[PDB]
Amino acid sequence: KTIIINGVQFNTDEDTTILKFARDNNIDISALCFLNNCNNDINKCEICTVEVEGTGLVTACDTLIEDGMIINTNSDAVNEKIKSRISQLLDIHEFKCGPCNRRENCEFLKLVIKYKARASKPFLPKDKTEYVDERSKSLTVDRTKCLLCGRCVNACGKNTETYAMKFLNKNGKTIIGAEDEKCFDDTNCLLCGQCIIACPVAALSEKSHMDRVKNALNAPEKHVIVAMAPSVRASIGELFNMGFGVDVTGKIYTALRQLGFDKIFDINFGADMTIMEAATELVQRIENNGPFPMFTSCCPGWVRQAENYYPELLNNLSSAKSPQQIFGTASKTYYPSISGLDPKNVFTVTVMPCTSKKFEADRPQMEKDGLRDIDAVITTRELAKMIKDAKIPFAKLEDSEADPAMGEYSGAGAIFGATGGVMEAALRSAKDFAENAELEDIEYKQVRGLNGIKEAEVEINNNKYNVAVINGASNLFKFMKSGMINEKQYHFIEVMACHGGCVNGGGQPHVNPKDLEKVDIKKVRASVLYNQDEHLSKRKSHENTALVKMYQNYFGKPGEGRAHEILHFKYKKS
Ligand code: 402
Ligand code: SF4
Ligand code: SF4
Ligand code: SF4
Ligand code: SF4
Ligand code: FES
Ligand SMILES: [Mg+2]
Repeated sequence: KTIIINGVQFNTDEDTTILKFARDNNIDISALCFLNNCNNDINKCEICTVEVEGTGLVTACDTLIEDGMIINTNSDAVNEKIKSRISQLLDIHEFKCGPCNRRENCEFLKLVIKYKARASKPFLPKDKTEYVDERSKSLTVDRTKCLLCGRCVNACGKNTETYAMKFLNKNGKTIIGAEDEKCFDDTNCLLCGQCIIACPVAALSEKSHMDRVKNALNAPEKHVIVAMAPSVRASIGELFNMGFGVDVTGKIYTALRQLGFDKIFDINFGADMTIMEAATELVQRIENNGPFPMFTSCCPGWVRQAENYYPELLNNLSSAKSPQQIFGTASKTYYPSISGLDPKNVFTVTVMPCTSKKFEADRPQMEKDGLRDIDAVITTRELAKMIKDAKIPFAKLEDSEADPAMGEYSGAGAIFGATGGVMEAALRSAKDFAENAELEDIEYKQVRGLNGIKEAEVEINNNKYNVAVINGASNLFKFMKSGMINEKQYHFIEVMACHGGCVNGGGQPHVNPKDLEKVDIKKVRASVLYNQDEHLSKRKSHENTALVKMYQNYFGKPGEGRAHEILHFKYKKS
């Protein structure tokens, strides 16, 4: 093929789109609705417009290159077309970036500035009530910002295959939303928030818990515990221009103390708790062989998927609570026993890469004696805004350390945030439990990586067993519908709703579509977690000394008695 772009001749054999070929050759072409190898098929944004000699204006994102093409990307005809489309977008857009939560990383704003477009008439609603949906515990919609780009719809379809996010004909006007414009919570939605990640503007956002946290911090009698997820320490640095794959664990601990938190713990401690219970349960299910297979239950996105599509698998779920909820339960019981705090004055706050964790925290039965396991959940993004509002120089902060009582963790807990992390951590303890030994080779590299479905054979005391790792909600559908589950007898199965694991959660920092082409965000975020595992002295959950102390002095032996009564949760089918 011979291609002419802006006067420059190219010789190539590649078969691809005009957009992709120009990006690879350092030729600038703007785009808006093109994402995840998809554009808005029904109403294309046409921001990727180029001029092909002899044909006219075309969309570069979905037009293949042909030999003999002469292409102009910057002609006056092209720029006025693009500028016209942006101006029409401005006509339906509340353009007040001041108090906007995407102000410093909005894609639409960069386009408005680049082409210097203005609205035919500013869109200024008097009552945003009709435009805003805040009914969900996890997700919120602001349709005064929505560009109808369809990127959230496509992301939902690709990541989950549920299509819980749809286009809707509302009063004869097109919107996006849940089925029959119901609250997302009341549909087959998983609340994974992958739609939010895909959104170029502030139309989709997480349900804010920042007022819960601030009211608690200022309440004199409240003792506010904070604990962050594995993934947060490996990603929040992005929002402070520190780059990708930067471990900022110690900086976060310092920042949380300066925010006014009374106690600094860590969810990885809770991760070690979940392994103690789940590995014991797996070893138990082997003594009786069954019921097989055992599924993990630490991902609420997956739990909802099971409830909504495969309720017969609910009885196969591990009864152990998620690290978030199991940590919260201990924070209202064990922690007062070693602090003398009144349990009702304890207020437990987690930092999560996940929107679905808000729903899990607000489950009705996720409490005991009137005390919630978790009282508030804030996302990575929420923590970042909170730090900036306090004007805390995050990048310059010195490393501090979490409080030891529920802040220590092993390398097994550390890797929870990556896909296959839970599988590997559980095998390290369950294999030591059943064989009654302390094995030294603890790395399970087969269950790692970004493959959608991963499988391995393991030998646990005398015998062979089959494990599988499901990476992404759409892959769960494939595993089940294709009958892969019935090809052999599986004994232990890990399921994560977000592809890549929690490091790619719905509450994570946004990334510019082109930076995504430079950086593999899923592996770069996960590398930090495996790094910590490598350089940690303790790499098994049952070697966690602060955790062993807790079980010996308070809970007893994991998997039965006291431990089973309050550190476990069961899901019932209607
Ligand atoms: N609870 C919990 Fe988990 C833990 O530990 C997080 O905190 Fe995850 C992360 N990062 C999230 O959200 S949930 C799914 N299990 C793997 S990691
Ligand atoms: S979505 Fe972007 S362009 Fe619209 S108000 Fe917010 S920052 Fe400004
Ligand atoms: S909610 Fe966001 S991603 Fe979805 S159509 Fe509107 S602007 Fe696009
Ligand atoms: S939260 Fe997840 S399942 Fe629900 S609409 Fe968004 S992407 Fe789809
Ligand atoms: S994979 Fe992690 S971030 Fe995604 S829904 Fe599940 S728990 Fe939340
Ligand atoms: S980016 Fe090509 S039509 Fe939208
Ligand atoms: Mg206070």
